[PDB]
Amino acid sequence: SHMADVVVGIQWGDEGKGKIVDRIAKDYDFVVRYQGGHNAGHTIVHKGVKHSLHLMPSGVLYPKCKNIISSAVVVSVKDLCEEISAFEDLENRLFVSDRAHVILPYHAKKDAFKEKSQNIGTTKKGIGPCYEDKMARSGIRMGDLLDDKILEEKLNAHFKAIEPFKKAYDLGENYEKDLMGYFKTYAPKICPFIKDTTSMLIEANQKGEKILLEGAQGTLLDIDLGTYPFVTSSNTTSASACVSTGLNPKAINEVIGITKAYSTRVGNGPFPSEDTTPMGDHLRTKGAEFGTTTKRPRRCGWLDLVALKYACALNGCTQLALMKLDVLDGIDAIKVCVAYERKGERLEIFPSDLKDCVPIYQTFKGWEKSVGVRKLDDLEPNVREYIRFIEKEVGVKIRLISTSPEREDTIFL
Amino acid sequence: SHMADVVVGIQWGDEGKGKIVDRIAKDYDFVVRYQGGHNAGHTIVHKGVKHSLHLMPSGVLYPKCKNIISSAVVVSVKDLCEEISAFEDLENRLFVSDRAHVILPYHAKKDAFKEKSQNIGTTKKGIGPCYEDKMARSGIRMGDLLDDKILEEKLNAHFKAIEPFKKAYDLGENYEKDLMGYFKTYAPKICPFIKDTTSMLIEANQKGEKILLEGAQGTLLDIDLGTYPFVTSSNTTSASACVSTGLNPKAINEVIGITKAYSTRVGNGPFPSEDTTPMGDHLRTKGAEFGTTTKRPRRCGWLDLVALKYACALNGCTQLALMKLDVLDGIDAIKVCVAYERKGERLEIFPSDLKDCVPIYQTFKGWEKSVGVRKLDDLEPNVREYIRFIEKEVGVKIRLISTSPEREDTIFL
Ligand SMILES: Nc1nc2c(ncn2[C@@H]2O[C@H](COP(=O)(O)OP(=O)(O)O)[C@@H](O)[C@H]2O)c(=O)[nH]1
Ligand SMILES: Nc1nc2c(ncn2[C@@H]2O[C@H](COP(=O)(O)OP(=O)(O)O)[C@@H](O)[C@H]2O)c(=O)[nH]1
Ligand SMILES: O=c1[nH]cnc2c1ncn2[C@@H]1O[C@H](COP(=O)(O)O)[C@@H](O)[C@H]1O
Ligand SMILES: O=c1[nH]cnc2c1ncn2[C@@H]1O[C@H](COP(=O)(O)O)[C@@H](O)[C@H]1O
Ligand SMILES: [Ca+2]
Ligand SMILES: [Ca+2]
Repeated sequence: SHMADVVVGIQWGDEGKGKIVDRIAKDYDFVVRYQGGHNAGHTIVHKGVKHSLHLMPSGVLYPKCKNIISSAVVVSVKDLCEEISAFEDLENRLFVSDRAHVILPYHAKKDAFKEKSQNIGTTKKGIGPCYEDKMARSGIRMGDLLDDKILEEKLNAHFKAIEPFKKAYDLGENYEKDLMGYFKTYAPKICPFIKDTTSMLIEANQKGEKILLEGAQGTLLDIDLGTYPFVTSSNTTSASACVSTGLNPKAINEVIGITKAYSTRVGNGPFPSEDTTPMGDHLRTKGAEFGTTTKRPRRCGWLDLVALKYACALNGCTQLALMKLDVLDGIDAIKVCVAYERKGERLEIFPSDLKDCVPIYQTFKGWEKSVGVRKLDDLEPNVREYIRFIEKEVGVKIRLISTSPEREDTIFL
Repeated sequence: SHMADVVVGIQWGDEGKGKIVDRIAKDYDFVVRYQGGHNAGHTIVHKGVKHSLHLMPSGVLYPKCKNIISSAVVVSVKDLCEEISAFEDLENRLFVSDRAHVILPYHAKKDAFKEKSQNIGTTKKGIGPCYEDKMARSGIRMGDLLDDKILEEKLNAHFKAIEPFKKAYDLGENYEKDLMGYFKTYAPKICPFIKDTTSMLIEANQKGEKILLEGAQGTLLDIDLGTYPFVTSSNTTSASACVSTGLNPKAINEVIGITKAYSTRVGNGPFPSEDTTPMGDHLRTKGAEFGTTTKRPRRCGWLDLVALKYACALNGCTQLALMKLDVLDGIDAIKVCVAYERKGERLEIFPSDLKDCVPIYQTFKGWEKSVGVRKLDDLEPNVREYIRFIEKEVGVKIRLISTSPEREDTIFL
C-alpha cells in the first residue's frame, strides 16, 4: 500500500466518478486517467457551474494538480484540443503519454458499420476499433506526432491498409487528403503536451508523492470480466490502473468504489434488476439519466448487491462512495436485489451467464428529504437504515455519501 | 498484500519462468496462467525428463495443485487437448475459464498475411488476431462451446464476416466445413474442463488459499509499455495477473522477476545490448537459444540493467531469480550494460524510444564451473561478485539462482 489511490465505477458507468475525483483531488499531486477515451463523460458541478470532461482528467479545477492521460487511453486529438482550450495555463499541469494510441476518423466509421450487425450499443466514437489496431500493432501512438517523418510513414501504411474498406465504411474520396490536413492542424497544438508519463509516474511513486487514478466506464463493462459482449474494449478494474501507468500492484493504497443508490446502464445487454415500469421512468426523470448531450436515455433499475459484491471483489474496494440518494427522495418503497432466482435455484454469487436470472428483492421504507444534506446526523432514519444495510451486505465501509451534483454536497464518514 | 505470488519474465521472454514455477509450485493450492496463448513455451526438466508446456500451467507435475487457465488467455482448443492427453487424471486439477477467448484458423492466416507488411516477427499462431476479435467483441469464448445452439449462431456470424477475406488470407473453400468438424471433434474433449474460474479465484482469495500466477512472454513484450510495435498483444506485467483473474491489486504478495544472466529476444525490434559478433553466437550455442520447435535462433546479447530497472519498477519485484549462470562458464569477460548513450548523452532511465541508444558496458571477470552448483558457498568468487553487483544496482534481492535446466539445480537465498 504505497501512495496511489484508485476511483472505480463498480456498476455500468455514470456512477458519479467525476464528482468524487473533483471532491478529493486537491490533496493529490497527480490525477490520472488510465483507460478508455472520450466515450467517457465525467460531470463536475460547483457553485452552479458545470464541466463535462471527456478525456481531460478531473483534477483540472485545481491548478496545483498535475493531470496525466496515461498509456492505455485512446485519444481523439481534435476533441482533446477542444477540451484544452476551455482552461487557462495547462502547459505544465496536463501531460499526455507518448504511448497512448490515436483514434482516426476511420475508427468511428468502422464502429458504426459493425454496429449495424452486432447492435452492442457503443458510443460510435471508434473506441473499440482503436483498441483493435493496438492489438494488431498497426496503431499510431501519440509519440509518433513528434516527428513528421514517422507520422508520414505510419499514415501511408494506414492509407494502404484501409483501401479494401473505403466502400464498406463510406470513407469518402478525400480521406487521405483530409486526414493529412487533420494532423497538420492538430499536431502542432497537442505536441507540447506529449511526454513520457510512465517515467513521470515511476518517479512520483518512488518519491512518495500522492497519486489519484480516475477510472472510466464501470466494472461490469470490463472487456474480460463484464457482461460480454455488452462491454467496452478496455479493462476497467482497479488493476488496470497499474497495467499501463508504470505503477505496480503493490503501489495501490485505497480503492474507492463508486456506486449509485440504484442502477443504470446505457446500451444493450443483460440487466437483472432493470425496471421498465413507470417507476423506472421516474428514476430516469428524477435522476436526469440522459446523455451528456441530453439525448441517450438510460435503462434504469434497482441496486443489485449480487453484482456489487462481484465488482467489489474484482477491485479490492477499501471504501465505497454512495451516490444519488437524493434521487430516491419521495419514493415510498425502495427495492434492493439481494440474490438471483434461476430455475428454482437461489444464487448468492454473480454467475458468468445471466440467462434466466430473476432478481430477488428486499424492500426498504422510503425517505423524503436527503437532498443537499451535508451531515450524517441530519439524514433521516430510513435513509440511514438503507446505508447501513449496503455496508453490511457488501462488507465494505461507506466513506462518502453524495446528496446533489454539487461538489460540497458530500458527507465524509 | 495477501496470498497471491506472481512469477514474471522481466526481459523479452524465455527467461526460465517454467523452471521457477515448477520448482516452487508444490507449496501452492492454485497455479494460474493469466495471459497469452500457445505462443508461450515453458520448459521443465526433472530427472532427465523434459516437458515443454504451451498453455498447460506449470503446476501440472504436482497432482495436488489446481491448474487454472484464466480469462485473458487465448485458447487453441486442439493444441490444448493435445497437452491434456499427455497427463493422467486431469479432470479435477485443470480448469479453463469460460471467459477465455478461442483461436480460430482464420486468426493464424491473418497473422501471416499482416506479417508480410509489418514484419514484427510474431509466432504466427494467431495470438494478435484473436485479441483483435476480443476488442471487436465479436470473438468466441470457451463458455460458448457448452451450448451447441450458441456455438452455431456464433460460427455462422464468423463465416459471414470472413467472406471478404477468403482470397486475401488464403482460406480454403472448405473453411466452413473444416471448422464445423473441428468443433465436433474437440468440443466434447474440452467441455468437462470449462468452468467459472473467476469465481474460483474470488473464493480462493477470500479463504486465504495460496495462489501462484505464471506469466508468459516478458515485461519488455508488454503491449502498452514494451518495445512497441515489437511486442505481444497482451499485458505481461504483474498487474495483468490481477486484471482478469478474479483477484485484485491488494492480493499480490511476492513478485518474483525472472531474469537470465544475459539477454535474448526472438523476432525483430530494438535490442540495445545485442551482440552480433561470434561471442553472441557463443551465447546462442551454449545457452541452446533456439526454442521449443528448435527452428528459431534467438538474438543474443548482454544483461541490460537499464531495461531491468524499468521492468522491476513496472512489476514491483520483491525478489529476483537469476537464470543460466552456467551458460557463462568459461567466458573470460562478462559485459553488463549499465547505462545508455544517445548521441553522446548518457541516459540512466529506460526511454520510451530506443532509437540511437547504444550501451555503456561494465566488464566483470568470468568464471569456469558454476554448472550444477547447489550451495551459494560452492560458487566461485567471481560468480558471487556478479550476483552482488546486479542486486545492488537494481535494488532487488536475488533469492533464487539457477545453475542448470534441472529443477533441483537451484540455490535458495
Ligand atoms: N441528484 C444527484 N446528482 C448527482 C450526484 N452526483 C453526481 N450527480 C450528477 O449525476 C451525473 C453523474 O453521471 P456522470 O457524470 O456521467 O458519472 P461519471 O461518468 O461516473 O462521472 C452527473 O450529471 C452528475 O452531475 C448526487 O449525489 N445526486
Ligand atoms: N543451462 C541452463 N538452462 C536452463 C536454466 N533454467 C532453464 N534452463 C532451460 O533454459 C530454457 C529456458 O527457456 P524457456 O523454457 O523458453 O523459458 P520460459 O518461457 O521463461 O519458461 C529451457 O530450455 C530450460 O530448460 C539454467 O539455469 N541453466
Ligand atoms: O459514457 C459512458 N457511460 C455509460 N456507458 C458507457 C459510456 N461509454 C461507453 N459506455 C458503454 O460501453 C459499451 C461499449 O461502448 P464503447 O465504449 O463506445 O465501445 C456500451 O454499453 C456503452 O454504452
Ligand atoms: O515463446 C516466446 N518466447 C519469446 N518471444 C515470444 C514468445 N512468444 C511470443 N513472443 C514474442 O512476442 C512478439 C509477438 O509475437 P506473438 O505473441 O506471436 O504476437 C514477438 O517478438 C515474439 O517473438
Ligand atoms: Ca459518465
Ligand atoms: Ca519460452
